[PDB]
Amino acid sequence: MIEADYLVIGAGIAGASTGYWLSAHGRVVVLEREAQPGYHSTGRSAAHYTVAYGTPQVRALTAASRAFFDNPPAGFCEHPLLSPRPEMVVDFSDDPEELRRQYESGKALVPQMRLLDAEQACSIVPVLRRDKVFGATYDPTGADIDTDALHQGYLRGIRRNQGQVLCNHEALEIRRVDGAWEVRCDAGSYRAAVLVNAAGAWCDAIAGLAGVRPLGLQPKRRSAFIFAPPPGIDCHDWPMLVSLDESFFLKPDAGMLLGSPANADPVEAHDVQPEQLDIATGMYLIEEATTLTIRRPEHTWAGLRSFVADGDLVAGYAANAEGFFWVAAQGGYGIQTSAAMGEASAALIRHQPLPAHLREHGLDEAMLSPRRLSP
Ligand SMILES: Cc1cc2c(cc1C)N(C(=O)/C=C/CNC(=N)N)c1c([nH]c(=O)[nH]c1=O)N2C[C@H](O)[C@H](O)[C@H](O)COP(=O)(O)OP(=O)(O)OC[C@H]1O[C@@H](n2cnc3c(N)ncnc32)[C@H](O)[C@@H]1O
Repeated sequence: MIEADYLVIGAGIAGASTGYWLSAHGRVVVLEREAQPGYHSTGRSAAHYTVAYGTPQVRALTAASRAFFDNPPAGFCEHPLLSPRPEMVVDFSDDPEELRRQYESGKALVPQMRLLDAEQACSIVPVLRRDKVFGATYDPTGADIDTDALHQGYLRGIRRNQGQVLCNHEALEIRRVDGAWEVRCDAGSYRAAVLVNAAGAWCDAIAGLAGVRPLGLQPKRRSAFIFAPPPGIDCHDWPMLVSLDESFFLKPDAGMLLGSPANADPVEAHDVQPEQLDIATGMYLIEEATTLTIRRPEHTWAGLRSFVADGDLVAGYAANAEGFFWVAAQGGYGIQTSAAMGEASAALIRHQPLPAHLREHGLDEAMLSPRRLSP
């Protein structure tokens, strides 16, 4: 039996970021089912940072994370966590009212957002089919995230603060015993006053083991693939390209191109595989919008983006289940919100107010709380 101050289930970006901030204040033990910590959604993302994306709460958490990403503590990482990658959202269907709505809402949050005409969009990504382009928004502040450096920075930080990150430690039974949570794994048992449920698509499964009413979390499959660009064109500086209805996205990645149909097909929590239909649809949509020819993709995969009803993230104690803390519903935003989520969740776990720099971005405890959800 191992005793901790904070017992975290899940070592993805959610558990790693929360554990990182908690580890300055007490003993953190993170239990991870897989042999490695980033095998599920945290290892499967498009690795992009976009402020004007998601609900208002998501946008606030994303904006509030930028300070840490651009200036992490000494020793956190060897190289920058972000690299410049503007986002261009292109209207391919002739919907000027929607284009203007997105421009105005994005510009209110990102003053440098621009409205482009068709020629300006085609200048930036020359493979766009000019006949299909009706304008675009352009966000000069988008960035690519070095997700492995970020994730490993969080995990190493836990260990440097005398915490533990224990892989091959699936939580199998969870019980509140004598004022603390006790978790049984095949490889040992663990006890702590606080159980941090950071289990990704499995958060409601963890609540089920504990007898705690679940959130209603819905995992949703998104597939993606990498393909070769034509050898005679330099796409390495292209922005992240998205269609106005998020029917697809396309971004450069290590001399290749990363594409996706940006799907959200509801599925159960599992080790999700790409569906051939997902890949075919993404290929079709990119070829409809651009002059690219996509041969058989070099690599395809899928991951889970998990949401509650309102599309917002969840960080808070469960009502009437003392010490059970949700860090859940990261949706399509878990990487880009992770610094603010980790800092906010650690403060709330410790029953402290949210730090000033988070409240100034317009975050409060209530809009993170799970109590907002079910009747
Ligand atoms: C698939 C995917 C996902 C994303 C994306 C793409 C694709 C293709 N991107 C986008 O399309 C962006 C579109 C932009 N579009 C417009 N601009 N217009 C994206 C992104 N996000 C982000 O910011 N930027 C991105 O660019 N996403 C989302 C992030 O992928 C996601 O939100 C976080 O990764 C979630 O992280 P979590 O930490 O919640 O989840 P987890 O990594 O699965 O970890 C849980 C751990 O619990 C363990 N576990 C379970 N049960 C137990 C147990 N019993 N015992 C012990 N351990 C247990 C489990 O084994 C696992 O290890």
